[PDB]
Amino acid sequence: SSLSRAVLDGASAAEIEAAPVPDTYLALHLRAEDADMFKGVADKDVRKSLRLGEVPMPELAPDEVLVAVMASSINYNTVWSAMFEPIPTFHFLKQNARQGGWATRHDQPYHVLGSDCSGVVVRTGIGVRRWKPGDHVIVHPAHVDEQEPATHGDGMLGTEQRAWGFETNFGGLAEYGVVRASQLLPKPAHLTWEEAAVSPLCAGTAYRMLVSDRGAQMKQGDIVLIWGASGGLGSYAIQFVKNGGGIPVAVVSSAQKEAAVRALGCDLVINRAELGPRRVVETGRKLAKLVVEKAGREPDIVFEHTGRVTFGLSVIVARRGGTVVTCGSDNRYLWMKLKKIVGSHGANHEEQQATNRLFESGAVVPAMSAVYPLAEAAEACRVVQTSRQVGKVAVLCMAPEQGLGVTDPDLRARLGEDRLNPLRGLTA
Amino acid sequence: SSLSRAVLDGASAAEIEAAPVPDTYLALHLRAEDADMFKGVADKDVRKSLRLGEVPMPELAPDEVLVAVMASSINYNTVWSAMFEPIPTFHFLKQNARQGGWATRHDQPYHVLGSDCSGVVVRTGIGVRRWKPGDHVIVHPAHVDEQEPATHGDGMLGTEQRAWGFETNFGGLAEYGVVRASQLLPKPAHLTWEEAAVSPLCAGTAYRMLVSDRGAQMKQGDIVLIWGASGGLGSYAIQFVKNGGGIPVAVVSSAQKEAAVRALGCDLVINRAELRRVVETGRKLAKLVVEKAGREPDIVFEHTGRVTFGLSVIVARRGGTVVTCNRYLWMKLKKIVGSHGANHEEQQATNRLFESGAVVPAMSAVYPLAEAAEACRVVQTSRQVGKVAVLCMAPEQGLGVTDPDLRARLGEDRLNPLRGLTAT
Amino acid sequence: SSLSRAVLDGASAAEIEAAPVPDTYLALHLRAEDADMFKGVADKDVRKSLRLGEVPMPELAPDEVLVAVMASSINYNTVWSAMFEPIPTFHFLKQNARQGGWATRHDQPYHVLGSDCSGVVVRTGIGVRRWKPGDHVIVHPAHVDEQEPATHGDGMLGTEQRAWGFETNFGGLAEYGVVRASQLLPKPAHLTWEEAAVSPLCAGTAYRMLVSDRGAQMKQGDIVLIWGASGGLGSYAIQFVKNGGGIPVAVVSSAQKEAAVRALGCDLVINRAELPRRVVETGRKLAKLVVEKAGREPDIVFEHVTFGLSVIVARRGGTVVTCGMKLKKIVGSHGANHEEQQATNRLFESGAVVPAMSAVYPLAEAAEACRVVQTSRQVGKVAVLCMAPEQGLGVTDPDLRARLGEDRLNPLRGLTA
Amino acid sequence: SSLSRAVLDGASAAEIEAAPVPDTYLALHLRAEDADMFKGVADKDVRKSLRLGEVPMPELAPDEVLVAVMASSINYNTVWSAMFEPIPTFHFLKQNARQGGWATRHDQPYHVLGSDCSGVVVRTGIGVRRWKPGDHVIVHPAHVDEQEPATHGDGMLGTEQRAWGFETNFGGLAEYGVVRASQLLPKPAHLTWEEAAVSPLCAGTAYRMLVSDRGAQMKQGDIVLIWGASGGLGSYAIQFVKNGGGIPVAVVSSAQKEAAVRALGCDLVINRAELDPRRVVETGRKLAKLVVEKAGREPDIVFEHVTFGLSVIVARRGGTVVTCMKLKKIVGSHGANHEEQQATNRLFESGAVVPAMSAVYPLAEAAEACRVVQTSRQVGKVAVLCMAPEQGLGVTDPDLRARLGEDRLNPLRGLTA
Repeated sequence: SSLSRAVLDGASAAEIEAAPVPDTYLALHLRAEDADMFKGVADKDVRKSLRLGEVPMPELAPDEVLVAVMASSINYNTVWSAMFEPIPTFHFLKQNARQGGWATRHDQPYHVLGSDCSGVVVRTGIGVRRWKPGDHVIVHPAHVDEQEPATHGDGMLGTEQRAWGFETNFGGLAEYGVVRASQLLPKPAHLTWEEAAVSPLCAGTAYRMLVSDRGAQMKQGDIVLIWGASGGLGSYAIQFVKNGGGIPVAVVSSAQKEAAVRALGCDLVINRAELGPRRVVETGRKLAKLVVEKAGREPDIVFEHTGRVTFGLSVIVARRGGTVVTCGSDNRYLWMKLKKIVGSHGANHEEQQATNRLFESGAVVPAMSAVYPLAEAAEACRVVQTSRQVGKVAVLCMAPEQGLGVTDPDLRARLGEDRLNPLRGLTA
Repeated sequence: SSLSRAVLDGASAAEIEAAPVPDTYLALHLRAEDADMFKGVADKDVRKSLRLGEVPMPELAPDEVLVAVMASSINYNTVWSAMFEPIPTFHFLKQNARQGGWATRHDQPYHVLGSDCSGVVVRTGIGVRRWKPGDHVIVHPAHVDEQEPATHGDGMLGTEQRAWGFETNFGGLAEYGVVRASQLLPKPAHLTWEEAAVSPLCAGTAYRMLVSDRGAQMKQGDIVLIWGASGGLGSYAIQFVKNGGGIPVAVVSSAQKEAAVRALGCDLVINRAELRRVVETGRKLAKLVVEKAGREPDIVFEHTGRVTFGLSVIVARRGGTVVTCNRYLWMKLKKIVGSHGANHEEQQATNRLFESGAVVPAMSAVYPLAEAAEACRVVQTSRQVGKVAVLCMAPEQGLGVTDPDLRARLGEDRLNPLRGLTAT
Repeated sequence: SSLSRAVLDGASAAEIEAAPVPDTYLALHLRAEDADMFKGVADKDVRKSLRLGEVPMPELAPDEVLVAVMASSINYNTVWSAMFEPIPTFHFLKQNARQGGWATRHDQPYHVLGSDCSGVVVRTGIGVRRWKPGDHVIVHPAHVDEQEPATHGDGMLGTEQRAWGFETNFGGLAEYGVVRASQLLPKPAHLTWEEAAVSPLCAGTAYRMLVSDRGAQMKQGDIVLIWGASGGLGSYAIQFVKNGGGIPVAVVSSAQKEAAVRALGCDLVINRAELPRRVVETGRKLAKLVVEKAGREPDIVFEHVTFGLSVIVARRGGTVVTCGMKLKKIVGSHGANHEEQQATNRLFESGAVVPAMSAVYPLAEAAEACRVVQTSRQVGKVAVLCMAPEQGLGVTDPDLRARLGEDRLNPLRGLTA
Repeated sequence: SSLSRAVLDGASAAEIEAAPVPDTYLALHLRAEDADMFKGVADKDVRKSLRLGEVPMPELAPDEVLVAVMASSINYNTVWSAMFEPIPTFHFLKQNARQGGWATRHDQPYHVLGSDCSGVVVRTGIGVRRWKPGDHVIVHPAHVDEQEPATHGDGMLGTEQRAWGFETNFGGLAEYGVVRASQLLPKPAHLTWEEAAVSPLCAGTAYRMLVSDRGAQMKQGDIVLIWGASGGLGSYAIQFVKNGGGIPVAVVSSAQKEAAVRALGCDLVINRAELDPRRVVETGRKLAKLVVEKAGREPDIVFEHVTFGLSVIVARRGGTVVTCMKLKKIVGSHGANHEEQQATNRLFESGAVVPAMSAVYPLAEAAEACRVVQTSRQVGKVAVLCMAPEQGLGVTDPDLRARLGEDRLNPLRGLTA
């Protein structure tokens, strides 16, 4: 449209405001009618359920912003949606909508996915403060109710707290996204669109788990065991740990995954191939011995995110008074050794600003390893579904090519293209 | 008006949104042209500056609520405003307005005062969730920007956090108030308008200071020394300390103030009349706390900012906390927490304690809006105990009880321990 | 001994100091050679393994205190010890002794049990400050190494932290106990010997779990779900929740257990009988009932089989404290450090909290006391008389006791499960 | 003596144990008779009060350790003591002794000073665990009562907590020191005696104030304003801030002091020089503007040790002032507990933080070193050799020392103010 052409030309705010908002737009989405299609199936191929096509543009609520999405990224919640697992997302959309008012727009026969993105503001509701058409933004997933009392103690704790594009519609894997003003932050000027896009969900989550006072809250000198360290979450967890003056010990399962974590500066590396009932107890003793060997003590904090076997082990190997922080699901390993387990996901608007400030300074860098065009977004989802990636897989949306969107080139030069892209061209 | 009549009659939501909003309303307020009137004056008599008259009704922003105010209260920020101290509130209003957009409405030649209240919702902006016309509400004063990151970590810490009716316009000492929806909580059903109205600010403030994890965070068994315990803050502080299993020790400056403090179940009472001089007075105070309570205080609760603040620092136990709004600091490893107000989360927690009757209102007097200036003066001259309420649109006392069975179970006497009490 | 008589007649400091220390003392104990006696045995009857007899008086270490034990209590760890489950305690004693030095003494062919007690100091080591013979004390179980850096941030967190009479020898189910000076607090004067001895382990455990900043850290207004509320841990938990202005909700499995919990001031009560993939559904019905009774989902779930249920029912951002896409916390805890035990002791001293004592046996009958706990026939706490010849002794503040009331102090007298 | 000869030549544990303890030792000390000597004197030259001479060797308490001191350092409390200001330390030594028992030894007509040190264990009390003659230690100043409940929640918070060599006798500025075993940590092997000795007091202090959960507790990204950045505290403050991913902003008052701070990796620097309580508000205004220009926002933590009022003003809403308007926290702190000291020691052991040593004096010239600190001529820390006859000794892991490099470990060598 004239609007996308104006955004891509980087036109003035008055030009953007003058260009008309189109009636529909191109979006990676699911269809309600397909919710049951994988009923019998062992391998729920994500490419079978995913559609790319025109969906209707919704009316903007007063506290919402319409964002022309330049790039987005694949997340695991995207893979789960497309699998319809473990409950199809249309159930979440109906729940959302039972609130009434503006929330009823979320209940549609279609669901636009995508929980991250970078882009350009094109419209704001009349209750939106500061943001204007033309502004470069990042969007993080915490879609919350600022009227709820719990939100004012912790953005993540509200009963209405939702993940954008997973439990809400109008997500990022599209030409346009609809978001609350409290999901928006200024784009780090020195990054490309795709670079900026891959961070908010994964880096924010890791930040909450590790740095923030609402998580493990590490300190310099802590030893941190990081499971699945070469993936999206582990890639930022390694970086926050080094930056904080901690000592990361990564667990990987392959030569290539080992190479990825070394690229992020994790030199203490354990290969899962030594080992991974009574065998869980034993394996834990093996693991604990290796951490002491490599780092000097048992870990102070264990970081885990599969929710599989690694969770039980985490509890075993954490030091007495240690903390396990987790995402995804012998009593004496808990109470006898006085340990703590912190269940965490996402991050509130304050934490995401803190995470952003760390990218704005270059203290932390994006974990982008691959870029797919929006026309190939289904295959990028499959690649994440089959664990063929290290770090993050970005998707160009409205951006017609890679390398666009840098508005502080001098800074980018100072920091270094390669420093900024440690995982470029790497896979699993 | 037909709107006020509809509200006062207990009409349906339909009836309320059918009744037109008036273009002016009656409000206790200050005039910009008067900000210099106490230049040179010793007694800055609030009755000289405070005006009661009609003021233009503003347009409602998307996230705002027009509240028909039933009852309000006098707070010390109200007194300070009327004194144009320490800076005229008009400087805060112009700073507010520099944000632009909807904030420009706050910069007027008039300032409608009032920082808490109870009332009935009459209009809501198109971005307001859940609230509807006819809903019984309380308003607390945390007027904050929900778009700011810091707000989602602690409502009080945003750059744009303001005290309603002090750093914003359209406060509660008026027939109507304009509030952000994140200032609203359901009214406790068993309370009258005036009872409900006296708490949010002072009780909220003490909650954050004493109970919340953002303040001193008392535990059962803590000894808490409470300066100026008979006033608005201390009345609620005594309640939170007892409710949580703590041991309150009150400081008062008269027999009638002692009576008020005893009325709230504080039985350990110290009179000021018992007293480099500061260092000596401090050791005297610490001796008395050990006599009465068994150890030095764990937390000291301070709020005049006068001599009590140096003393607090002295008498707090090693590793202790002074909450307020040289070797005694670092050698004894003490903590000072500066605080005021309360965020929307703390205010809800405070509301739930009033809702179950675990704590009760500290209302001691009630004035009609026609006499609100004299009520302000009573507070300025410290002739009150607890809280002074102001009836706004409520035409008499005792209205607004919508849970009479609960009220009767708690005891109307139990709900009003400070009834009829004064400081003189 | 002339020592036991002097203590009982309430003699002087000098008189206790003049009376010699016998070379053996009477003690409830296990034998290392018995460790295998229950092999292939389903009911591990503790009456079969518990011995009552003479054991020799060990040498006193510099930082230790010899306590003439007036009363003790039964705790879960005594039962487990007497079953030799899951590992015999003789393995623990041996691990202790490996330190060398003074720890060597713990490695014995016998094991004197007992983790709480009350009594009278009779000897102090040359490195012990303040305490002198004649002093009335309670003893709590935290036997810690004050040389470890960890101990100086949190007494429970040292690698050498051990439970007295479980992982150490010379426990409190005997006429005397040897403790480290940092296990000692003054006895609440208004209480009898048996009343004071029931609390330290269980009330300190609950204090850390609920009150302390090292646990879930309740505030007034919190809804706290308490599993197994009529037992020893649960009896103090209810009391701390109520005293801190919280709202307790108790789960019980019988009508007499509901009786014990209501005696302690818990008016919101849930029977375990009101009620794979069925864990989630059972979660939903438990959560519905808590909202029905208390008004909201619980802020804290106090757990000690039901761990997974506790995780389901806690609110978003809630806490599950346990002793054996959500935002929940789980805190594993046992014991209490010396600081938390002193804070606990002060709540008993003011009468804000009362002992959970329900029954009393002489030391002659402690194996039966141990069986009662083993078979879950108690509510609250079972006391054992050690050197005290009768109940009712050791009150040294009569006017406070009359004021608080013997009744109020004994809400669980004679009750059973 | 033959003991000191054995220590210096590297004799075995049993050889140390066998060489007798001398009756007197050489110590830097104050005399009680001199306590009025500066009446009406403005410049209380510490070189007039300080004596170096033989003093009697005390009896060793069961929980104590005798240390042959290889090196020590000057601290502000040493200066203050030698000035008898504001109160003669002899008044602390009497208050201490008032506890009785083993504390009586502290009340003497002399007072040996020195609050940190490194050296070699020579004797242990019968209650001391693990340590052996021959072991290389550092000593930190937290002299604490391990029996008091508070110690077990936080080592610094007990009523009996004292500064070694300042509120206790038998300090580090002598050939021997007497310490509690709870003051000892293993010596970082790659360091010299003198390098290891300068850190424990100041580095532990800054650790508590900034890294620990008992102080300001910085996170990566925090902007920290550091007043008087070039001194002993500020030198370690800068290091911890950088190592924790924080952004330090140093305030210095001369170009030489600016040189010291940049040698420690602080790139953001403000000169004091740049300019009623309305004047402190105005000075606050310009300060805050300078921090925003250099760092990007107002400071999250102000590290303060005249400037207190300014620190309160410049802190952000919700910010912290840590010290040794409407929503701010002020944390008073000094020292570090035994746990914080070990965490501090661990960052030295890895090379993450380096000693802040700027100069070395022999014990013979220690009064001169004290005058240097009294007159603020120093940057960082001044070390004193005690039993070590020369510099460069005491490294026992020279491979790590080579990896890290002598210059990296000594960024402030040869510098002054």
